[PDB]
Amino acid sequence: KLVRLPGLIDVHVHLREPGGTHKEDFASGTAAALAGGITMVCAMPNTRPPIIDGPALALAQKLAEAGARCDFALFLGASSENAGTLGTVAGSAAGLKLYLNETYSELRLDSVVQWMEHFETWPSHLPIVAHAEQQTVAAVLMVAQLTQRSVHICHVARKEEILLIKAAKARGLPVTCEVAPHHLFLSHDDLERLGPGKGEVRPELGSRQDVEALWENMAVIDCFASDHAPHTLEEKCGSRPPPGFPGLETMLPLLLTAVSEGRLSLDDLLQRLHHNPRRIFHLPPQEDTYVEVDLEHEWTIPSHMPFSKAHWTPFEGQKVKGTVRRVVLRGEVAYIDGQVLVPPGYGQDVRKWPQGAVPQLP
Amino acid sequence: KLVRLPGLIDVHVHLREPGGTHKEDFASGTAAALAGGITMVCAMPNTRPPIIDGPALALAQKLAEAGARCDFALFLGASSENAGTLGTVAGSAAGLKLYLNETYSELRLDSVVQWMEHFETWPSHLPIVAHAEQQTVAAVLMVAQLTQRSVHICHVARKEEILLIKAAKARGLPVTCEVAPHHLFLSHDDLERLGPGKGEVRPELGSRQDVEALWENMAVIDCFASDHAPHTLEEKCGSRPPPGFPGLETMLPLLLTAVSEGRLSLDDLLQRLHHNPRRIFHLPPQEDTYVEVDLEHEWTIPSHMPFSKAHWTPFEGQKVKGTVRRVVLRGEVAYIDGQVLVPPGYGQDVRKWPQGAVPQLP
Ligand SMILES: NC(=O)N[C@@H](CC(=O)O)C(=O)O
Ligand SMILES: NC(=O)N[C@@H](CC(=O)O)C(=O)O
Ligand SMILES: [Zn+2]
Ligand SMILES: [Zn+2]
Ligand SMILES: [Zn+2]
Ligand SMILES: [Zn+2]
Ligand SMILES: [Zn+2]
Ligand SMILES: [Zn+2]
Ligand SMILES: [Zn+2]
Ligand SMILES: [Zn+2]
Repeated sequence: KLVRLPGLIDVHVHLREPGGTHKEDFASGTAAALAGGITMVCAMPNTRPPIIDGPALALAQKLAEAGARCDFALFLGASSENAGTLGTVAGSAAGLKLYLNETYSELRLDSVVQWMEHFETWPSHLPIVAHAEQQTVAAVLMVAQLTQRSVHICHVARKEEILLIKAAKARGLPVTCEVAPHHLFLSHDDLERLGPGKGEVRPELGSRQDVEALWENMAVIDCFASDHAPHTLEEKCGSRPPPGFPGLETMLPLLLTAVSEGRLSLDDLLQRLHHNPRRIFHLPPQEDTYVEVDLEHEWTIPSHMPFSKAHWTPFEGQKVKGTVRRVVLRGEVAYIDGQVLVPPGYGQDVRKWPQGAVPQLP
Repeated sequence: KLVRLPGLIDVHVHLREPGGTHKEDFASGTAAALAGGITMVCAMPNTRPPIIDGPALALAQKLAEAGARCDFALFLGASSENAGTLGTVAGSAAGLKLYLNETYSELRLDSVVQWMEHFETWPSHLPIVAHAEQQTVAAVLMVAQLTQRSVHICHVARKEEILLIKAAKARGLPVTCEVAPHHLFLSHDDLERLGPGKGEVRPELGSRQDVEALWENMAVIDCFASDHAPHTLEEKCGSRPPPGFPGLETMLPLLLTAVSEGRLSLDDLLQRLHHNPRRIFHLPPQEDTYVEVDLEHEWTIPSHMPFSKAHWTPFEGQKVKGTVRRVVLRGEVAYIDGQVLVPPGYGQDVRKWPQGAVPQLP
């Protein structure tokens, strides 16, 4: 007896195209998404070239339209030079991404004044998401208040961060956040097994107390999002390991295991992988789209999942209960039992759908 | 220049059919909904007979399918005799409604133990909404905690209530709530003009301090819902006035006025009339459905709106800015400039759509 879920949405993926296609491309990363029960992804802008201007966005849109197998929206990235220049294309993007700490990106902003300039110039009705760790969460929240608008905090990983966000919500501030599966299901206790290269990720893996604080504060978490950040094993095991984990294929099985164990409900999961992504990012419904999962099947995560070109996973060896059996996307069978059955280019840019534009005052 | 909105959802309407059809019926109340920019309604069970058992629900479903002009879901009502009997039909309903205070209903429960029995027997994945005023909000929240599930509080009207809910959310408790327009736009200051009959409503109109507390605590309000509660002028002005106001045709114009004045944003409005209703009640998307509004048109609310059979309104004389120009429902023009253009029976029970069933574990 399968369970039918709506089309799930991952608001934080790195699909590496253009410029890092040995790590992943639109076709492989969206195959991974479909196999993970994800029918819509929002792709981050830290590509090569980065998606920081209109020509780069135009290129990325065409590469995604030609390669994506599921539907998508593309983020724009904030840079030290593009505030005030994105107004014509802003509404065609998922939102604006700010990189406020060291990570796999060349887009770090060097002054809080640059953050303010982005918050002041980006259209006020459109999403802003921030990579903001530890005190940076408080700092970007201050900038959001000074500019009288909302912000969404990416990949929250620490007790410190979730409690700060909790305090902000208690004061009625317009802040939302997401948590990635590695920060719910891995911790410092796993660094022995992973090693220092594979274990590299931003935010870094937390303590057991960090993990327990995220679970205890599930009510504060608006979304789950994978932060699918594929890099090859050679890169992760080499001299200058880039941070990041692949995660599209493992996110839903990990979370279904937690549902089966009573750690959160099916509804809690669907709020965080469907309804809240829709409402925060104004992402449209997908007609005739659903995911069928088998909640009884027990399996062990292998050394690599079938689709991501990362060809490794930090969850290797974990026992899960729950698997994706079938995905239907817009009336077509997109995935069955290990086979993706829609070609590259089946996926569409949801921001071009009439129902996918963000509503605004004239 | 019109603004396109998605199909708005009102999770709290009284359509009076069966048994009170001089006040409203499915055809007239859903005409009123469409003229108010509402494309989906959830109808309350305090009809005659009340929707408290499977035969009554079956009758109401057929009357709604034959009369509704917009889409709908029907609540079941909790009674002193039906706990443990609704399991076969529960998933076909919008949710379960509990009447916990005196109001226009014969369904009051006489003991908190009866509330517990409903929370224990109603399927745990399906919505429960409560009419719960003042301390009753705290009482039903306790019952929800004892039974380890969520609750949604109808028509919050008082500083006391919104602050209690705020405190509960700060403790991470699974509670949501809605506020009706009369509790945002009318107060004791209006009882002089309304008189004691017309002014009768449950919860009663609040003080200016109550109104100001609801606005100040907008972040705590998950949904707006009209509590459209039509009664004729003869009834409202007679010896034993029933409580309630009609409100479908005035809700969106009142709230658009507030948006135009900067009291809340367009997004704040759409979270509360679209996204949060969807996610709390698991209501499906409506394909090819949207509402076009004109935000510049200033008008004065007349002594009665065109469609509701209530034929009166407590908002008479208020100046508003914002009007519904066109509604498209599932690919058909449903309303233009004062004319409803879909017939009775165009509307459908969304709980029968594949995408409208509430997901559950097997
Ligand atoms: N999280 C990571 O460790 N890496 C991400 C970048 C990011 O989300 O910051 C990547 O693009 O590789
Ligand atoms: N609110 C009211 O004053 N009346 C409502 C009942 C209700 O919502 O309690 C009605 O059905 O007339
Ligand atoms: Zn990041
Ligand atoms: Zn993110
Ligand atoms: Zn990332
Ligand atoms: Zn939206
Ligand atoms: Zn009520
Ligand atoms: Zn209600
Ligand atoms: Zn009511
Ligand atoms: Zn749902």
